[PDB]
Amino acid sequence: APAPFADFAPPVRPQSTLRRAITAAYRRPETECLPPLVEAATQSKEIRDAAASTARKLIEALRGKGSGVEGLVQEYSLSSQEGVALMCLAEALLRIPDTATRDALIRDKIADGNWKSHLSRSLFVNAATWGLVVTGKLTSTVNDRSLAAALTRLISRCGEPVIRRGVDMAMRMMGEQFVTGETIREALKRSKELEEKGFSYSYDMLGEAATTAADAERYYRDYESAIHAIGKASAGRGIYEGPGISIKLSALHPRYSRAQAARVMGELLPRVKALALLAKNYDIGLNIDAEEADRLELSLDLLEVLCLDGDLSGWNGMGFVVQAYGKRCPFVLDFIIDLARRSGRRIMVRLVKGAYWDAEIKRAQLDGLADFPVFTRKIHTDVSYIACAAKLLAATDVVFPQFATHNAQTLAAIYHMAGKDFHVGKYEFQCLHGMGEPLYEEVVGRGKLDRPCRIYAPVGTHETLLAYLVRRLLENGANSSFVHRINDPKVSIDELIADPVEVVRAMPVVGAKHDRIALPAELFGDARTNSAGLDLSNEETLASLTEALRESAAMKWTALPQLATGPAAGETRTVLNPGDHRDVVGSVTETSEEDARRAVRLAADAAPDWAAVPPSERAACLDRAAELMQARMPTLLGLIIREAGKSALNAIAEVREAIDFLRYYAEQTRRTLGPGHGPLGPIVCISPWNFPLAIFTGQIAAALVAGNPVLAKPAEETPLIAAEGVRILREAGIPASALQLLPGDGRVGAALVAAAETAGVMFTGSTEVARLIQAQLADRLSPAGRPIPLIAETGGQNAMIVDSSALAEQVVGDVITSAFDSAGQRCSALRVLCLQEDVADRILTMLKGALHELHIGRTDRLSVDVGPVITSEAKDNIEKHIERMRGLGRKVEQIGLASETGVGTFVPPTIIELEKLSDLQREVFGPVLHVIRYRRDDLDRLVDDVNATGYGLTFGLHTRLDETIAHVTSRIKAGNLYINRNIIGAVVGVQPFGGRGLSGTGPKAGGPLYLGRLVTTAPVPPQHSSVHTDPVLLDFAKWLDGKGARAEAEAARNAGSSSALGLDLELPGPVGERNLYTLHARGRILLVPATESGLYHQLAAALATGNSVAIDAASGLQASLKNLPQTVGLRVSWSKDWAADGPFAGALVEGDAERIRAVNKAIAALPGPLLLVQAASSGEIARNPDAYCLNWLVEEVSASINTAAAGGNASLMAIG
Ligand SMILES: Cc1cc2nc3c(=O)[nH]c(=O)nc-3n(C[C@H](O)[C@H](O)[C@H](O)COP(=O)(O)OP(=O)(O)OC[C@H]3O[C@@H](n4cnc5c(N)ncnc54)[C@H](O)[C@@H]3O)c2cc1C
Ligand SMILES: O=C(O)[C@H]1CCCN1
Ligand SMILES: O=C(O)[C@H]1CCCN1
Repeated sequence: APAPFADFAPPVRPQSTLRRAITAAYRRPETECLPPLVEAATQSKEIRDAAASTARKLIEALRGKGSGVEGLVQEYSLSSQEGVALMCLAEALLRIPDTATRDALIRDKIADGNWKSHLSRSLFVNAATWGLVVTGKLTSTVNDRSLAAALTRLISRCGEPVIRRGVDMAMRMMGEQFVTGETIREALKRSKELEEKGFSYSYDMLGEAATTAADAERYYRDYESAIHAIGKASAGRGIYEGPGISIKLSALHPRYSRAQAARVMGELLPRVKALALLAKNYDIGLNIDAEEADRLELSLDLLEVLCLDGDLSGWNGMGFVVQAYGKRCPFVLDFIIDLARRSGRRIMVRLVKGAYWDAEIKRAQLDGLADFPVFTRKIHTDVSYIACAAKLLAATDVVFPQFATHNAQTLAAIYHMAGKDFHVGKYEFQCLHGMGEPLYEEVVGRGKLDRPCRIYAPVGTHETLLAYLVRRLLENGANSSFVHRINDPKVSIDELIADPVEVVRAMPVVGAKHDRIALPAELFGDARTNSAGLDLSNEETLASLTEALRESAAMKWTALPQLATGPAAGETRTVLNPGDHRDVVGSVTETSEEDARRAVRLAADAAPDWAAVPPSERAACLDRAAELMQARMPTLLGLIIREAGKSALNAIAEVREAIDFLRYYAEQTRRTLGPGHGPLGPIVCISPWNFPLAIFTGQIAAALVAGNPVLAKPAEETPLIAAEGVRILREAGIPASALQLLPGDGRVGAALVAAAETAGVMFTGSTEVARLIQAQLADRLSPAGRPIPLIAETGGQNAMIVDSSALAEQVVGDVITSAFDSAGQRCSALRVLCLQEDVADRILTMLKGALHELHIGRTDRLSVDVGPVITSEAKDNIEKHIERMRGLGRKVEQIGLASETGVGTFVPPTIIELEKLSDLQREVFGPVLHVIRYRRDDLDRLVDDVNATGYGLTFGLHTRLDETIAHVTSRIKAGNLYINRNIIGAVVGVQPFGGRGLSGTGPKAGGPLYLGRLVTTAPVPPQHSSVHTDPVLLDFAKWLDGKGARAEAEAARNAGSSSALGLDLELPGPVGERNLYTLHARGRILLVPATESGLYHQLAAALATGNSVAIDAASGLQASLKNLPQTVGLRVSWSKDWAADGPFAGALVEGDAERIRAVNKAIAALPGPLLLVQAASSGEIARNPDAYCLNWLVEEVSASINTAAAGGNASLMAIG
């Protein structure tokens, strides 16, 4: 067998001193980056005065010489929404290729009546883009009902003339302004005018982010054909006077990433070389555009090989972008200048500020990394730019600097920095087509500054230009953007010519982080410290992780029955790597049923001593354990990789989740628990193999910090990481008597659950095992005669709905991740993709293409995307399903598996096309995506279909349309909703995780109601209240008063006020996301009363929390509820046969102890969901107004909305 981690992530090449200085700066603190940039960018007082004068002169020219859209809005008195709607209509009309056909539709159909009847795809799919054009503001989703009303209004008001003006306007903008031309030939024809004036061109073919091999091939042949046209047109003018091309490496390969570095060097590089050879033959420039920060250093390896490749010698046209908003920029320049010296190639270096800023902020926060790879104050980027220009200007003999900027202050600084000696070929400026020409017409030419400018010229169809136009608009359209500020009359020219170098120098703290951007560690402020991740694009990190992972694999991992009295003897067997059964990970000694029973008794004995540790100190143990897990993360990664079969990426996220659970439950403890919140007693924690550290730790930590001693029964498959979690918790101060580890199979779990002193059970696993546990617990009562609490999380049949407004590339990436990450072994994994019929074939084609780019194998290589499934039995169960579907004639797409997978248990990622959602009749816990199609008019029926399964865990929706968001999210019944992003990796305290129905009992893990289920008297969670009063509750209280039941009416009004139904919160989290948490009704609650007053109290509790009820007809209490108001009657039914009248969402039971036990067994016998049952005696109802706790009669819903999905972050446009 191959040695573990011997090939984890070797770099493309040994890292030179220059390359290592780049990596060293990746996330350097901002206060450390700025001082050397300030020094490098310093210029004399005389030069600064001259530069300020030149900048003022340029800005006065810019301001001395009204957009088309603004004139259109003015002429027709359009509101903003009308302007946006008009541009959307224009865009749609321009999708009609024949001019005479389009004009006939406008005259005969659009102008005179309903446009809706004439134009499967919303008119307003791209309204966020047109919103930026019309208003300058980015709104991430589209209010399509507002736009529809506006379009009707403006057409009914102004008719064909306004439609014609909109069409002509959109036609000009999309054919001449956002692009230089639709085709390279058209673009070239339109370039002669400014070339004759002294401009040059570099054509941007607008391709990026290939998703499939076919995409990458299409972008390749597009580049090749453009180079021929550009080279023919250049006609020997050379690389400075003549035109060139720009390419994006992400366009040329579907897996352009550090994780796939070997594929990039083997497959992407020869494609770039072939394009460069063609550029060399025509002697034109070929520029490599710069993209996301985690692609910078990878691109250097391609640049290095290309510049050293003798087949390309004699040609100085190779170019390369460096982004001055990046902390590595000067060190990258040092590397490039040296590469130019070694190779003798005069590398064309385009210095830009950078196009991906808000995405870099979000990504670093999501990944919990040490700092950002970009600056956070715009002025820091400006100083960086000028500092890097100084470095480039000192090396014009070996590189060709190209200063791409629309900022007249930046321009003037560099123009004077470069001095008096100039010749074409020394350096140039650059600008964007349709944006920079007003400024650079004051620069180019002997009558101006006599410096050349190359126009970066987009080329593409309407579809191509619209795909990432938002990101392009934000380059010059944010509050701190020069172009935005020059168009703001409230900004003086003096403000615009302010010298960023001197402003930064005089700051109290030079280089301070922006005050309004949280470091990833500080996302939650004073509440708790965010867990920290690891940057798998950082060579230093990969190198250190490689050694730590190797060392982890040499360790003799063990797991033992750890009782309160010490380790216990038992049957010992090895633990095998699921990706390679030859790889022995460790040894587990499993627990006898006798010792499991003994462990519960020991935990009961020790319960008072643990409950007496004050809550703040119990929370301090959790915080200490979180620190230990953070420090141990590399070793924990190795164990999770080898024992549980996970990728490094998923193992990092899992250790983060464990750390977050510990810190979250610690903080929630400090916010809530007091002397009156007594523990339940011994809690049995049964954890799954798919999150063998995170959910293991989460359940145990919550029970411990709530004051309960814990019996920890890890999954049979994954005992070693459990034993390590216990070692850490004990090292952090949890006493051995408070946390006992019982490895073994389900007999151990069953022995623990059945033990008389077990006071509560926390289970995450299959529905069938949860149901067996429920039946066990229904035999028992607490010493107080009350049901044993069960928290059971049990998976789902998770769907994602995609309509024709979603961006296919985004969908496919989110589907590939949601369905096949962790081999589909997440409970949150995407199981059914639902595609609107009109886009289903294109998305399916792209999805299948992306599927075949996945690398399946043993997960001790960074390049592996999908690892093994956990066991041979899991494998066999999944495969049986796939073959059953195949045998029914369903189309099945599968990746081929390499021969090396035979030593482990692997299922290839699979796509199965179904006719209807009901064709899927069992949860298939593997990498198996089912795809159905739906007509848009049947959307509401589809949501019914999703709900009808009875599950309700995770759910995804991809749409830009507010009406569709409102409709779907109001009708779906699931606990974790995700809008325009993947549906996996719920984040503790941000997406509290847990569902309803067949998916679980709740309360949500990583949410504020969790600890309260683990004590006998629940506290009031932080922020847990609602000002809204259920109106049916109010009608019931009035009915009670009319009947003379004045005590119960008062109790009803109190329940109405105490209810947190209607709670609606936004939780702190990363930028570019809105994370919402809301309390809803659970559904229909089964009421099993014994007395009239008990029934009234039960009804008050259920109604106050928004529920309907089914009242047990065998109570004989029908006469107690005569003449109900119709509003209340609508919510009330009587049930003789509880099994026929379900599913229920919870239950309230009244009776003595044996009545409660009998009803509990009867409820456990109901098919379907495990009900969260609350029981009370008649006397308890009389004595305790909280006898039925309202916490457990509401349903928690988490919704995470990717607000950056339109292409950028509106909120961050204000942050500079
Ligand atoms: C010819 C040309 C080629 C280009 N090629 C590329 C490319 O290959 N790769 C690429 O990434 N982009 C590219 N760009 C875009 C460029 O990087 C800028 O995003 C854009 O041109 C605006 O910058 P500026 O100097 O024109 O104007 P400015 O208004 O001076 O600068 C705006 C820039 O400031 C930065 N910024 C804004 N807010 C903050 C903040 N809070 N903290 C730190 N920095 C901030 C951003 O980078 C933003 O774009 C190119 C631009 C041009 C004109
Ligand atoms: O599992 C164990 O026994 C200890 C020793 C090796 C690493 N953890
Ligand atoms: O996979 C997820 O979404 C999170 C929630 C459950 C455990 N990890």
